[PDB]
This record gives sequence, C-alpha cells and structure tokens, in this order.
Amino acid sequence: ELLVKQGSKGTPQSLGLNLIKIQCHNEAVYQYHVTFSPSVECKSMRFGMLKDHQSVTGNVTAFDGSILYLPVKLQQVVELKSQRKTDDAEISIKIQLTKILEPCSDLCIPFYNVVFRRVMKLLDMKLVGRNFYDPTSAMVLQQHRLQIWPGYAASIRRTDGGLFLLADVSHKVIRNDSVLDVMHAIYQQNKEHFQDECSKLLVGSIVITRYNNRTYRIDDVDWNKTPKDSFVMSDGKEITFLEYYSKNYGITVKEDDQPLLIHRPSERLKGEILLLPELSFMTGIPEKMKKDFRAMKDLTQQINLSPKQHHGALECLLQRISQNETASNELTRWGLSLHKDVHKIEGRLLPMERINLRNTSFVTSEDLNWVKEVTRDASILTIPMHFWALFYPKRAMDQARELVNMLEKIAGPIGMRISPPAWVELKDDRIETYIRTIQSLLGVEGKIQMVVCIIMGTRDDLYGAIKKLCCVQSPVPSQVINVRTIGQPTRLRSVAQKILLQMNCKLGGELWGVDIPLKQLMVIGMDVYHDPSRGMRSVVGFVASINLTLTKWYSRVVFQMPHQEIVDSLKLCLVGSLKKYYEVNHCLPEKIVVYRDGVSDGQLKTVANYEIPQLQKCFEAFDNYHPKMVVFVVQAKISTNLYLAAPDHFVTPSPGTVVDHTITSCEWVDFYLLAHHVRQGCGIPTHYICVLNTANLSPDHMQRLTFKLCHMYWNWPGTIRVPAPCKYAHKLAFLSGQILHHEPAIQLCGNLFFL
RNA sequence: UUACCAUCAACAUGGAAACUUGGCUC
RNA sequence: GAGCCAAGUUUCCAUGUUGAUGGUA
Ligand SMILES: [Mg+2]
Repeated sequence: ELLVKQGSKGTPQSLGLNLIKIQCHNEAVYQYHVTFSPSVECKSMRFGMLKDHQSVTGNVTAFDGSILYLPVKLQQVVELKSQRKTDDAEISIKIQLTKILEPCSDLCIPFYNVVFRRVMKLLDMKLVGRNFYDPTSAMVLQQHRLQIWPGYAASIRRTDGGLFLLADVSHKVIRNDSVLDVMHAIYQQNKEHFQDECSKLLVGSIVITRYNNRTYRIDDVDWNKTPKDSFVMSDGKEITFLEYYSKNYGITVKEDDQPLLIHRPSERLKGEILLLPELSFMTGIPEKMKKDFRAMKDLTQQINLSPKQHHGALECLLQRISQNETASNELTRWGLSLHKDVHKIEGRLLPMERINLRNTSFVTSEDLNWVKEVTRDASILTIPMHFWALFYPKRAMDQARELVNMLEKIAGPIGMRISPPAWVELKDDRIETYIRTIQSLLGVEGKIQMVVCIIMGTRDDLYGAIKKLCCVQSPVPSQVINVRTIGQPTRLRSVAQKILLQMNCKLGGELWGVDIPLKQLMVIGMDVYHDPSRGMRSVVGFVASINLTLTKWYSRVVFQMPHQEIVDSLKLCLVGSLKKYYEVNHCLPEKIVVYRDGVSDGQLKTVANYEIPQLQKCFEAFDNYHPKMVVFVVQAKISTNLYLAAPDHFVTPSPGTVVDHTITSCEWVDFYLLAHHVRQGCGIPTHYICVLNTANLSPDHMQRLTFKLCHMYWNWPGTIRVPAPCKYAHKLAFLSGQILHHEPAIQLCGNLFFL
C-alpha cells in the first residue's frame, strides 16, 4: 500500500530537511567485478588504474575498489594490462559483468552512493571514518594539538519521496598529534618509564589509519618489531611493511624505528593486524583537554550548530557542488542532477496534552515542561511515608540535614507526609559498613519503608551493591544521593522536589497522566539490553501497563544465555504481564501495544515475520485470547534533522512534530516524531516503525498515542524522546544488567523501583 | 548514582550486492 | 549448468551501547 498518512490533526509546519532531492535520468547500469590478480588494494590507486583506460571503459566510471559500474554495456569478460606507476610491475586486471541494474532500482543505491563519494572526492574533502570532511574550513586548537573539520555524513537513500541525499553536518575531531609523535613527547617527558606509560595510555586507546581510513583498538604495543620487518599478505606472500606501503598504497614511510600496534579481533579472525604509528593517529578529546573549560566550551559551541548554521553548511555544500565543474560533470554524466537547495516539506504539529493530577488538570505550555507545575500541586496518588533511614558518613551530615529540611519544606505542596528519619551515621565509608548497617537496621525492624543513602563522590560499586541488597536480597525501596547534588543551595530546592517525586514513584504512587481514548490498552515496553562484557549475556527488560488509567507498570526481567532465544523469554514475560493484568484489572485487554527498542533496518523483517508470530503464539496459552496487537520498532539515534522556517532563517522545530511522508521507508508504515523540547542544536526526531498493526490503528491515533506515551515518563516532568515504557524498560534492563546481574524481587516489581 | 536534552569519541550487532573458499546438491 | 548453507573480504548502509562534555531544572 502507498503511504498516505499526513492527516489534518496538528498544524502544518514548514520543515526544512537535511535532504537534497536527486533526480535520476540513467537508462542502464552494468555492474562488473574487477579482479586485479596480484592484489592491488588502495581504493584510489585502483581508481587511477581504472581511469588509465578511458577508451574501452569510457569516461563514466563508478568505481569503488572492487566493483565497477558502466553505462556502456561492455562485453562479457575482458582483460587489461595496466601499470601500477609505483615500483615497477605490470598489473593484470579483469572484468566480470556480474549484473545488469535497471534505472529505478534499490540495488543502484550503493552505486549512487559510490558516485556521490566520488563527487565529494572532487570537492577535495577528505574521507574520515565513513563521512567526508573539509580541512579548509577546519578550526584548530594549537594548545591541545587538535582540529575540528566541519563536514557531512552524506548518503543517497530511496524514501517515499524518492532519491534523496541525507547530509548531516557532522564534525570530525582530527588530532594533529600522531601516535608516533605522542611517543616522542612521552619519551621527552620520561626516559625509563616510557614503555609502561605508553602501555597504560595506548592499550584501550583507539587509533585511526587515514591511508585506508580504518579504526583499530590497540590491544597491545609490540616494541620488538618495526616496519622494516616482514609479514605475509593473504596470497601467502612475504613482504616488508615499507614495500607494501610503497606498492599497495604508494606511501614512502619517513621513519622506520617506530614500534608496532597489535589489534586482536574480538568475538573469535585470529589475525594480529599490525599497525604503523606514523600513519596511525588518535581520535578523541585528549586527557588534558577534558578539564579545560575554554577549549571544551569552544568545541561545544562550534559543534552545537543551530538549524540556521546546519542549513548554511548544507547550502555551502550544494554551492560547492554546483560551482565545481568536475563534480557537476561527474553527477551529470550519470544523469544524476542534484537540487540547488535542500528539500523542505510540510509536517504536522500535534496538539498539547492536558496533564492531569489529583485535583488539577493543566494544558502543557509550548516548552512542554511541567517542572514547577507539579511541585505546586498534589500527585494523583501519594503514599504516606514515615519510617525510613538516612545513611550518611558524617561528612555530608550538614548536607543530609539540608536535604531533610528542603524535603519537609517541599512535602507540603507535593502532598507527601514526611517524618524525620533514622539519622544513621556510619562508622566507616566502606561498602561493607553501608551494607551491614542497612541489613542490621532492617534485620531488627520490619516497619521501615525506605533506605536512602548518601555516597561520597562517584562510587558505582557502592550504588550497585546497595541496589543488590535492596531489590534482590532484602526487598526495600532504595534511594541513592550524591554529595554533589545536595551540596550547593542554588539547585538544592528542585533536587529535593524531584527526589521526593522519586520517593513517591518508588512506593507505588502515581504522579501524572493524561486522558487516553483507547480502552483496555495493554502497553508493552521492551529494551533488549546487550552486554559486550559478560559473554553476550543479553538482558530483556519488560514493562507492562496494569491499570486502565495507564499508571501502574509491572516489570519483568529475562536473561539470555549464549545459544538461547528471545522467544520463550518473551513468552514468560508476556504471560506474567497478562497474569498481573488479570489479577488486578479482573479482565483481559483487547489491545496489546508493544514498543520494541533497538532494531536495525535489516532485522526489521526478522522481527516482523519471526518473533511476532511467536508473540501471537503466546496468546493461545490463555482461554480464547486473541486481541489486536501493535508492534513498534523504536529507533532513537538517527541522522535526519528537522528545521523550522522562521521568516528570517531556520530555527529549532517546535516540540511534537510528526513527519509521515517523504522521509519514511518504502516497505514499512513509518513516521518521525520530535516529541521533546530541545534547546541545544538541531532537533533530531525519533523513528517509529510499525512492524504490525492488527488493530487498524490509523496514523492519527497512532502518532497521538506515541506522543501521549512520551508524556508518561515520571523520572522527568516533561516530554522525553522515546515513549515512557521504552525508557522504563531501558532503565530496568540497565539496572538488572550492569547493577543487579540478577532478577529483582517480585513484590518490588509492582512498583517503579528502578527510577 | 537528582534528572532530561544536545553533540562528540569509540565499540558492538545486523542487512543488501559482488567476489572468493569449503561442503552438499539436482 | 542451476540452486542451498557456512565462513571471509570489499563496498554501501542501519541500529544499539558505553564514556565525555556542555546546556537547564
Ligand atoms: Mg530502550
């Protein structure tokens, strides 16, 4: 079905885009596999060899290193005898004619992209990582030996509107200090302690090589080897590093006394990739620059481009493309005529939602923030909390009394009935003293409602162990404060406000909600938390709405061992969720809405045709249970940018903007929603892909329901990017994966204990 | 770990095309 | 000859995560 979703609800917004329309007038593409037999690999020297033959291959070539594209229909299988122009050896190349590609094809998308990477190469922009950056517009920090290149993450894609060039104005941190120059500086710093200092600085530090443009993690540094030595290339051939770089890449290496960097490929090839530090350069903010206020503020104020500056950089790119004769010729020879200005459309702005409290219901302002409108009125349900204990190591004791004073001053308009705690001073600041004191306080007394601790500095092990005690071993709701958030009195008041709201959340109270027209709605939020350190011990959190007014969230956690499946884990989580829903609501829901987090574009069909059929196979375990299911793939980090056409320039878009045309994928029912208010930089929306819709949910109530679920998040009094169940599931899975490493207590799963 | 939002640095996973290798295989 | 599966390389991409900076509450 064709995607016609742009309805009348919401006001039209003239949105500029980071999209430039590309009109294609190609008539035939032919794809060949060049088969250089003595194995040249440079991606530019091979381009030079393919440009050496402009007669048989013509002057129009979309070459990329191993795949050639022609419009000329060259004969099947030919051979050529090119010259390497380096150290002398004739180069025997082949031609394959693998495929015939039609004009309007999605397999021409890599060919279009290769043409445009060549076009950016014709603007003298360097290729760093996977993007193109301009060193002419670079800004330099000489005090840190670093530069920022303003360039573009650009890619041609086929959306509903057709062929588009997505160009995001990215910035590349290019460190002028080489790795070899870093070893030179450290060797100047100390002599005997040079190698171990380079070991602790470099192992874990990740470098780039710009001659092939690849990033490698330094797993070790070998000081016993030097480029001069010899290694074996994949044709089983023994050659030195210098000869390999002067032949396969055409680079003469200045210094040959440099050591070697070993990158061990994880999740296994067993090949020690061996790296030269002359062509290896670090990427990232240096250690001395991290604590610099001026340098980081200049870097941040440059990279936090407003939509006016974003569109200005895109217009500069289009002006550079149009003014350069070679780039315009290269685009025109393929029939790819670029647009002079970026694409712009008319999106919709969704209406504001009445946030409801116990007695007051207020329409949200344009800021979409209710920070001060919720600490002046009462929450919907406020559980009174009297018996609790505050744990402090006598150094934040004044800060503890200040926090208690602010809490009892603010519990009035909040609605909490707050009693003074047990002021548990700790004889030591150790984790063992903390845990034994909490356990001894709860061992004798069973009427204690809460345990609130104060942590000296940033201690992740102490917070993790406190949460290990509090929602696994002894199910007591917990709260952890730092001394940096209650020290100064300037922000102490709002900190105490949100802390008391957190106390009300972790006890089963309800903070705020909106009116929802959909009845018996069964909201599911999931976030498959992947572990890159525990041997792929994936954690799937599961947050399920329970009451009809969409305010109680029953939580579940399932762990995935190696060689397991998400199927039975989601089976157990869903049957537990419907068991809780039946035991509370005394009914069964007619509509289950699932918000799956983190699915790539390739795994979308895998999610749609494999996992969700088993999700409806869970449904037969109950008595004639067949409701209507709606599954969402949520993609938060995207590269599409929305602008707002003010009558002078481009500004940040108003929060709550939907785009359901011209950007969406062809094979799915998609839209982009910018729900949150953003004041820094450009407002990235969040991609919302309908994997399945059995409820016949039109995109009017679909977008409105996702926007409404963006409001329900109770750890922030305003709109967040993802919906509230996605963020609840993400925090639950993060706490059960990196902090708990265990399933929680079932009773504490009745409340938002992870907030 | 009082939160949310931006952008940067990196890692990990997955898809499509082409090619190569090794098994089957009609 | 055609087809299936596994692994790898090169192109194009997509998604998540961890840090680090800022902002404001
Ligand atoms: Mg999530």
